[PDB]
Amino acid sequence: MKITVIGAGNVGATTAFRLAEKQLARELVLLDVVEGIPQGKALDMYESGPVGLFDTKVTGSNDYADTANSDIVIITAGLPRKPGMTREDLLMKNAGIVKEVTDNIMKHSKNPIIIVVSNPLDIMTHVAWVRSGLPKERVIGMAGVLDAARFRSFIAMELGVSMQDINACVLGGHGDAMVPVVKYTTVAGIPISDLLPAETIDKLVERTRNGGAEIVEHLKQGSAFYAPASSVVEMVESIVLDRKRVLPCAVGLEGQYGIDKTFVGVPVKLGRNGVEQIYEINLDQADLDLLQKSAKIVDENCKML
Amino acid sequence: MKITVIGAGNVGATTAFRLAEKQLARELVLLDVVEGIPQGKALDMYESGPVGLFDTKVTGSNDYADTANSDIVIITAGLLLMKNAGIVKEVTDNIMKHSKNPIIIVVSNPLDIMTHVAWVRSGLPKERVIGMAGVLDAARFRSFIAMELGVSMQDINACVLGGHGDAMVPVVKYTTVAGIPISDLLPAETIDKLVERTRNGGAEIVEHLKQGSAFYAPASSVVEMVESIVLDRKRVLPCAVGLEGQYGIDKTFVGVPVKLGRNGVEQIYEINLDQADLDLLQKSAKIVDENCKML
Amino acid sequence: MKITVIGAGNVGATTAFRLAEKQLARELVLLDVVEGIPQGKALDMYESGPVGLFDTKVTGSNDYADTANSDIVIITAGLDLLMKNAGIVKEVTDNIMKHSKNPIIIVVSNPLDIMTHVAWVRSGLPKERVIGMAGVLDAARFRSFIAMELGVSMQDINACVLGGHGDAMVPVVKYTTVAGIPISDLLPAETIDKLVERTRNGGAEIVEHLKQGSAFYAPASSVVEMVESIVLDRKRVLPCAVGLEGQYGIDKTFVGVPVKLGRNGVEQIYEINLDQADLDLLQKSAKIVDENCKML
Amino acid sequence: MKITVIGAGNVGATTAFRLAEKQLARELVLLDVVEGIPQGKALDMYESGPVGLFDTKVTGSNDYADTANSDIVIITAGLPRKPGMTREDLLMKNAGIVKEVTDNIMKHSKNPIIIVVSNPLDIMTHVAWVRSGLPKERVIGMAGVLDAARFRSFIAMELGVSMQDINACVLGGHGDAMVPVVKYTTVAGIPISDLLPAETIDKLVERTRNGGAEIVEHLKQGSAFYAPASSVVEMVESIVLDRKRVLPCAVGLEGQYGIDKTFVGVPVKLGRNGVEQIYEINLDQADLDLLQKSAKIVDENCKML
Ligand SMILES: NC(=O)c1ccc[n+]([C@@H]2O[C@H](COP(=O)([O-])OP(=O)(O)OC[C@H]3O[C@@H](n4cnc5c(N)ncnc54)[C@H](O)[C@@H]3O)[C@@H](O)[C@H]2O)c1
Ligand SMILES: NC(=O)c1ccc[n+]([C@@H]2O[C@H](COP(=O)([O-])OP(=O)(O)OC[C@H]3O[C@@H](n4cnc5c(N)ncnc54)[C@H](O)[C@@H]3O)[C@@H](O)[C@H]2O)c1
Ligand SMILES: NC(=O)c1ccc[n+]([C@@H]2O[C@H](COP(=O)([O-])OP(=O)(O)OC[C@H]3O[C@@H](n4cnc5c(N)ncnc54)[C@H](O)[C@@H]3O)[C@@H](O)[C@H]2O)c1
Ligand SMILES: NC(=O)c1ccc[n+]([C@@H]2O[C@H](COP(=O)([O-])OP(=O)(O)OC[C@H]3O[C@@H](n4cnc5c(N)ncnc54)[C@H](O)[C@@H]3O)[C@@H](O)[C@H]2O)c1
Repeated sequence: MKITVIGAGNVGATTAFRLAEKQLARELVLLDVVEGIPQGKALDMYESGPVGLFDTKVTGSNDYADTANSDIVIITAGLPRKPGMTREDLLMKNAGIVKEVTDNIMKHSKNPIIIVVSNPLDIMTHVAWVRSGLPKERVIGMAGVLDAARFRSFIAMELGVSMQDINACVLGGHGDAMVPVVKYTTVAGIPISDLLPAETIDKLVERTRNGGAEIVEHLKQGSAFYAPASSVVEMVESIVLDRKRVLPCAVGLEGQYGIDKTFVGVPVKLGRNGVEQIYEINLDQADLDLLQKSAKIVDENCKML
Repeated sequence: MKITVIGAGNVGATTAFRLAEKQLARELVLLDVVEGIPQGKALDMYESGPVGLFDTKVTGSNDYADTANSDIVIITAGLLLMKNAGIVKEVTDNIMKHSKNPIIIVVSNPLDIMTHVAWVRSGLPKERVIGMAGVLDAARFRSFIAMELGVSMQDINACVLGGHGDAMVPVVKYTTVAGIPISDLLPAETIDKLVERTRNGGAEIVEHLKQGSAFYAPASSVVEMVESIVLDRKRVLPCAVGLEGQYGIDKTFVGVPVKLGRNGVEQIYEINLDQADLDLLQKSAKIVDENCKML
Repeated sequence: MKITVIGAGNVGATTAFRLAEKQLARELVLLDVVEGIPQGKALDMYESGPVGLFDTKVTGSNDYADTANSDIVIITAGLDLLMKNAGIVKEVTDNIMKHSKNPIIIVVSNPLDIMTHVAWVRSGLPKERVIGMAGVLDAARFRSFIAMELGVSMQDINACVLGGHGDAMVPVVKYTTVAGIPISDLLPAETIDKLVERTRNGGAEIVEHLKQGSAFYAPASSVVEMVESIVLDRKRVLPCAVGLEGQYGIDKTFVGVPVKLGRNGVEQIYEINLDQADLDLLQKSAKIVDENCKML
Repeated sequence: MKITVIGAGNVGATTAFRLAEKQLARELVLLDVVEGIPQGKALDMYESGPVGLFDTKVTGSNDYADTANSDIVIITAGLPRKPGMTREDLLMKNAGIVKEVTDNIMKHSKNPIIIVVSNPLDIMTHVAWVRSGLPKERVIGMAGVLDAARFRSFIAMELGVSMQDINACVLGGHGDAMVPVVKYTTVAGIPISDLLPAETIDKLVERTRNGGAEIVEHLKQGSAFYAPASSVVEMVESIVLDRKRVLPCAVGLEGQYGIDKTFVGVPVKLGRNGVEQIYEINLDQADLDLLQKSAKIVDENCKML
């Protein structure tokens, strides 16, 4: 198992390190455009192996040749969104980044599984997909796991119960595009609406909606990376160990939810072959409406490309 | 078990995060002098819990009141001797105002010297104030040998005494692969380079990073020490501790093998060093000693 | 942290070994009434330490003095079945209390609900510190069968199971899900019924295969999950056997319900909204558990 | 990765369970001749996955068809030295068991790595090897790791130091055939001769020599299985994760230590290809003599087979 992580920033490096430690791959390549950084971090990670008890070969590079024949490729290239940036501005920029990166990895890696993390997630996962030339089942984006994670931690603070016993159902994208399904959000199998007032739930849902902005507001510069990295790894783990986890990821639909082709966040079974099954849950009218509406917006922006 | 990490920078946050998922403490508090950074990083970590499967209560803060009654305090605060000494001095006086008997692990460079500063400020028995350094050097020495011989790092033991760089004293006779001395597996010339690369290991990362320093190995090294103490494992690890004669060195803090348990330093090991290594070790001790004097 | 495991049999030893590796205690004492068995198994476990990378001090013994001041004590001692095991749990508990003043006691010995009650009254401890393992295991089985049916990770399946073992077991279907999705949404009524039934007879299914003895790997893992919540103060919400004081219309009786496990033991008892059939099933059982206890 | 464990007894089952939890294989098969036991134990293991957090498909069987195409096969079949068995008697019985099993697995698996645990180890590993018809590099036995593990635990009790910082060099076989190399037995790199008196060291070496008997002495019936299981898994892990661990194992030599084709316990580097390197350590005259001497014993026993 060989894994390549494109982008040696906060999210890419944190992800590479976690992957190295869990020994999910014998070879891990950390690539970036800037010379130095990937070489440095990768070496720093490897040098921790004596203590972490892992022999994962972690190397840094600036040459896509080193990524040759990767079984899985994680794209975290780009840059968050400096304060004051425009939606369309970031879209064009990152669309370029993701396209360049994707064309490059396909030049040295055929049939890999691509996991996209770059923002705007839904569109970028689409972009990566179209450039990859692979079946949609091999290109997936990380977003829902992270939103579900924040949602769960907030519910945990509210009730004082372990986060391991909380399920948060989150479909769609981020911000107004996020579609949290309170109906399938449980605590030990019990729906949260059975336990908490609608008013409290609304607050938890909104904090989840702007969860990233909350981190940003504290860090002053940059953005969240521990939860995002952990989330990326959970997906990578299901694929490497063929666990068949059911996680909300950005995948290309083909009819489900009255949506076609567009990349939308939905519960899917992840295995060694990528998206092995897409679940179409019984959303309420409003949620299903928001989901179709947001997917339509994505469809538009994808034409702008 | 309540652990407090001072300094929410690269090593401190990386450490707190590893600490959080290993569930070595029920309460973990990240403190920094800058507002927002610790609160933000701590939240990011906590939000990782649903996925990392841990419930550790990680909180960020700028108020030492939140560090009250800490069992272990890790000081990673710092930007050199003069500036970090003031920082370590300020941090130590603050933690002691809210924690009466913690075990303090210092990582702020210059290590041996800073460890000494924290020790004197804390007013604690030297068995409860140690510095991290040797574990990291040993880890680097180990990864290089692993690259050289193509074997698992888990089966390599690297003995490293002294401080960093020139003051570092790797003991070749006690450096092995599956119990076999390296001088039995490699040309004395290759052993010299591996040794030198270990001496300049920290600078090798810096050069690559261009900004800041290494933190993944340093963080992992710190946690191994924390774990031995928390789980009372009695690991034998080289750390910076106050000597009382061993190696012909007294008072000064120096990197030597020690048995780490729930009570901190429960034993200092004095290994038979040859003339060359003992000379170096002592030489460095006096250097560390002059600096502490001028402080 | 000092944990004592009573009964060095299949469940007790498997539990001790798991505990030793996870390093949830500095001291782990395996005690049995049979000479040599615990000493041997504990030594074998300790010798695994260089490989499992743990330094947990696991020791075997036939002397309760070695269990002194234990924070947590796990009772797996047991070989009519009601009377014999009741005698054993009685003897074990009284012995435990002569050397430990305030431990958290986790009972595993069958018949669970009842043995948990026995241990509780003999211990003289607050009921929040005496619990029995049962629901976690039934739920684990219920979850493993669903995974076989749907081909999904067991980590994303939540099975709600209240009550005791066998016909006393009350699996709540509406609170059993896959990624938050009710199984009734994913499986036919018939398939769900068979899975529920296989869960009811889960224990006998293993026994039938082993001829002698019963399951121990899932039972041990289940116990450890409970111990971990307490040791690490995780506040997990797990179905365990505990003494009720009105919840579900049941009083005094020990029965399996969801509880919040923390460093202080049972920190909260959850009373979920059961449908009429399940609520009556739960109450029926509890009354049976209550009769047996009265006769003891 | 598919792994088969022949024998559902204490060491076989304990090994299967550990393998399942570590997720070292997506498929684990437990086979035995007795109907029931393997099915029951295997089901019990799988039913713990919801709690152990693994999805390893663990199945029990009495049909070698199920072991089809196993990447690794672990032989733990047998039932050695009763309270008065003959070294000869045990040798013949287990020799037939190991061959019957090896022939069976080769009919359903063509290029699997075989790891033997059945006693007498060195001899049974030789048997399995000849039958398998595979290169000697893919047939190894477990013995040195266990003796080394015991040796370390004893040194730990003696000095009050973590077992993780103790290295124990043990070559050869068990009992009289065991060749502990005090010279390469360390604590944080320090030779134990630098730390303990020759008198204490000898006591430690002899306890290691009769370590299995000490367990038997307490259990009254059967024998050790936790340490043995853990040892087998450490080897399996190095192979699966291609860690390149250096562990004392029973492998077919080809010259080193002045020993030819016989299986002897020596430090070897284990990777995905099995025995990737045999280390010939600088033993002292006495130890070197014991090694060749015992090796001869083995040759004599294999001859009359
Ligand atoms: N999926 C989510 O919900 C989620 C969560 C967090 C962050 N993100 C997004 O992930 C990205 C990375 O976040 P970060 O915090 O790690 O950022 P960062 O700025 O720390 O790191 C990005 C890295 O990308 C590299 N890079 C830029 N252009 C490149 C190119 N053409 N090729 C190769 N490498 C290139 C940079 O040099 C940099 O090291 C951002 O776009 C951010 O908005 C998404
Ligand atoms: N012991 C070793 O072998 C070793 C290895 C690596 C780094 N280090 C040292 O550790 C320190 C931290 O390294 P880093 O990479 O994390 O640095 P960094 O620059 O990323 O972070 C340092 C953090 O300290 C904080 N800080 C400064 N003054 C403070 C004060 N008075 N109180 C509380 N917080 C304060 C900053 O605001 C910053 O967030 C440095 O001194 C470095 O040289 C030692
Ligand atoms: N709660 C559950 O869901 C669950 C699951 C599995 C097993 N169990 C029950 O747990 C018990 C143990 O199961 P097992 O498979 O380990 O059995 P086992 O027969 O393997 O072991 C029982 C051990 O108890 C010891 N013992 C007997 N009397 C004792 C006494 N007075 N004091 C101390 N030790 C004594 C024996 O000597 C023996 O080593 C049984 O009663 C069984 O039915 C309950
Ligand atoms: N390598 C070491 O240092 C070491 C350590 C411990 C045990 N061992 C050896 O490992 C073996 C197993 O130990 P155990 O404690 O698990 O014993 P055990 O008696 O509990 O189990 C042996 C299992 O082998 C099965 N079996 C017998 N003949 C078989 C055949 N032809 N095919 C398939 N299965 C068969 C039995 O039915 C039984 O379940 C013994 O030979 C023992 O001496 C070696």
